[PDB]
Amino acid sequence: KVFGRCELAAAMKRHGLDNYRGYSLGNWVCAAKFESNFNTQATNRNTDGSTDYGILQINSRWWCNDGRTPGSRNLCNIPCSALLSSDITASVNCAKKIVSDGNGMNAWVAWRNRCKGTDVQAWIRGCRL
Ligand SMILES: [Cl-]
Ligand SMILES: [Cl-]
Ligand SMILES: [Cl-]
Ligand SMILES: [Cl-]
Ligand SMILES: [Cl-]
Ligand code: NA
Repeated sequence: KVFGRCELAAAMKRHGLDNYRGYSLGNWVCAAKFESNFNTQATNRNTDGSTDYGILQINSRWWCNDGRTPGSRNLCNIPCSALLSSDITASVNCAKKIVSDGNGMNAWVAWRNRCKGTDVQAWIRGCRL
């Protein structure tokens, strides 16, 4: 599923991400835009052999099991394929664990390089929330 901007903002709000660990909703929409272009089915392989999955590009090196990342962890206790669903619940619940692990949203490279320090409120402007 390719979400629209305001559609995704509303879904992320319903699932508790607005101001989660102090990160306003626009931060999460901006991260999703540049990680996946709002596409739940996005995958990207990494140099070390791990793979990033879903709307927030969660990494199999630590957070999910894909059966092909030897020596990795599965800290969200899910198959990585669950992160590609049109229902974003699994991605949101895993992202909550990631953002709580000490480094905040800096875990998302695209957030650090393209959202951090910008006017992220623009990403939810005009949306009925
Ligand atoms: Cl857009
Ligand atoms: Cl915001
Ligand atoms: Cl594995
Ligand atoms: Cl949902
Ligand atoms: Cl933080
Ligand atoms: Na893994």
